[PDB]
Amino acid sequence: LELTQSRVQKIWVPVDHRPSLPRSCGPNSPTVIVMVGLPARGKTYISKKLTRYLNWIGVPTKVFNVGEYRREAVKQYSSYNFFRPDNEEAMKVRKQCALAALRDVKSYLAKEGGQIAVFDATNTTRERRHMILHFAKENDFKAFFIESVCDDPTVVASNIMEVKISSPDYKDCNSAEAMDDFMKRISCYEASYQPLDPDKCDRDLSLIKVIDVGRRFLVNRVQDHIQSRIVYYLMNIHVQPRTIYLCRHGENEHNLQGRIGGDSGLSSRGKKFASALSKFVEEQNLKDLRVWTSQLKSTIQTAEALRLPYEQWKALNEIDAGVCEELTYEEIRDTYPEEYALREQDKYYYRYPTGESYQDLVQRLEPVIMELERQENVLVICHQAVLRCLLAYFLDKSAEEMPYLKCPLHTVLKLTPVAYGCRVESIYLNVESVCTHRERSNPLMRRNSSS
Ligand SMILES: Nc1ncnc2c1ncn2[C@@H]1O[C@H](COP(=O)(O)OP(=O)(O)O)[C@@H](O)[C@H]1O
Ligand SMILES: O=C(O)CN(CCN(CC(=O)O)CC(=O)O)CC(=O)O
Ligand SMILES: O=P(O)(O)OC[C@H]1O[C@](O)(CO)[C@@H](O)[C@@H]1O
Repeated sequence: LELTQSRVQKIWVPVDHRPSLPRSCGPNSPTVIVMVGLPARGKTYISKKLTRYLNWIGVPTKVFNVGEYRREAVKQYSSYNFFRPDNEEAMKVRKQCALAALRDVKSYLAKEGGQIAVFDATNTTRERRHMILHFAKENDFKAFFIESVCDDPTVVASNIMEVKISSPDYKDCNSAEAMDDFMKRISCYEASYQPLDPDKCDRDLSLIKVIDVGRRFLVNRVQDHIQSRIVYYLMNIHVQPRTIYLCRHGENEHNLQGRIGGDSGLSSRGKKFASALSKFVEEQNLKDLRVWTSQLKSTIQTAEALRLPYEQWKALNEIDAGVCEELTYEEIRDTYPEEYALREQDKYYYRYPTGESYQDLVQRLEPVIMELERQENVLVICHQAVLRCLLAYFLDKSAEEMPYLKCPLHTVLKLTPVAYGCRVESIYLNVESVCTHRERSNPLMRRNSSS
């Protein structure tokens, strides 16, 4: 009824004329994701990637890798002898690392505003899982288990070569000895390994068992929307290497005039870029390459130069500047001084009047990210703000830094899988253009001076 519209996010909220003594309160039960499985089964890979995705869509998540606690408490690894089930002391130290991590999990979800905590450890015995469940119950946390099962020696071997040998645990080993040591290490866990049994012993646990690197899944009792989204995500990512290229439309006429938004066409240089891009793509020599564009002219003209089939996504259209569309930043500053200042102070959350914020962009791009995960080689031709958002996802950049990432015209960002993340290579196609990047740029108000 009598509402007021927040200046930054433009959200209508009830006016709350605070009383003489305003009161606060202080400030959707948080969840503990329990990874399960033998070493070299992708638990850490899954932990980091899912966390990258959840934080990007706005769900504060953090990984608690018990291995890092262990490496912190023991300083330098020597051999798998540390992981022998008959190693009483180590068993004690490992359990203490687990409890220390849970201690931090508790502090994260109950005191730091965290919503999802990913507990990354083997948790291969029913007893250890029972303990974690107890910890969850007593703290009012939900528990969701993600078990990765892989009986393909080729996959295990490959996993060891990709992230284990170059691990700091093996800084003093060559590949062969590191490989040999890790296999012995894995065998240490095999005797006591009790996989999740949803059809019996674990009938009441909320879980997903990932099998054969995502070929088959067993899902038991999803409890809410967050677990729902987690399962959807897990079931649509794969590990086969591929390449994602990101770039903007070639320079357009509005760029030349310093005007934002709009649907202008390529400038003469933008067209030169489009040709260069075709030459670039050709040289990458990719068997298959999917091309995606927004539904705005400039990206489409750019794709036409490639002589390849392309698909238009309205979701890739540039951020909508609302009433500031078609204006120059100078005209925005002069015509809407307050809006200009508000955006400068909170570029990620700020929403243009009748328009969007980077936050809105992210929500809009969720489907693009999910489909990108399903794809192989793909080239996305988009716009500045959109590219920053997609780049933030791939490079795990925060919301605060997202609106300022540098994504220049006529430059391809080549992303490739490396270990637990993505490597980025910048390739400028040598065609001039303007620069659309803009960095982050009192006295009288104090005396003297659900599921
Ligand atoms: N569902 C999966 N099954 C088997 N390997 C996987 C899976 N998902 C990812 N990987 C691979 O596992 C590696 C990362 O393993 P890591 O996460 O360190 O294993 P762990 O944490 O279980 O010891 C990567 O090479 C990745 O390709
Ligand atoms: O150490 C890591 O980076 C992740 N670990 C998970 C935790 N480590 C703890 C440790 O290495 O001390 C294994 C475990 O939980 O027993 C992967 C694995 O070996 O399963
Ligand atoms: O988020 P930023 O830095 O204001 O840039 C947004 C602008 O970038 C552009 O793509 C111009 O380069 C505009 O169409 C859009 O409004």
